[PDB]
Amino acid sequence: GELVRTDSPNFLSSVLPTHWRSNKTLPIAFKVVALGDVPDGTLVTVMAGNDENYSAELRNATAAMKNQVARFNDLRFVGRSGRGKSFTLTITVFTNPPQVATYHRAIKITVDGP
Ligand SMILES: [Cl-]
Ligand SMILES: [Cl-]
Repeated sequence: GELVRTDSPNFLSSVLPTHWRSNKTLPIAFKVVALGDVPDGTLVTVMAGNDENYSAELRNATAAMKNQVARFNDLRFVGRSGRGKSFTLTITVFTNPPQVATYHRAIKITVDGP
């Protein structure tokens, strides 16, 4: 239930692993929390990428706000960052107009995981 800051003062998130196995269910369901006043049903997506891969494959990367929290049911990281690299996670909140926030830490995704 721990929340951390994103690089936007309007959004917090739950905590993800620093390194996880490709396609494996996460230990803690991902959440995005609005501090500002965001309407129920507001869509939220996550995208992962790096210099070698603009949008790595994910699963279940869309959620909807309910009472200022968007809970991703089973977000999974499919694409591998693999070799000496990691991914930056961008959160897009579909208010009008949309807002972006970056998850605070890079995430490494490998076939074996930690
Ligand atoms: Cl990919
Ligand atoms: Cl790998």
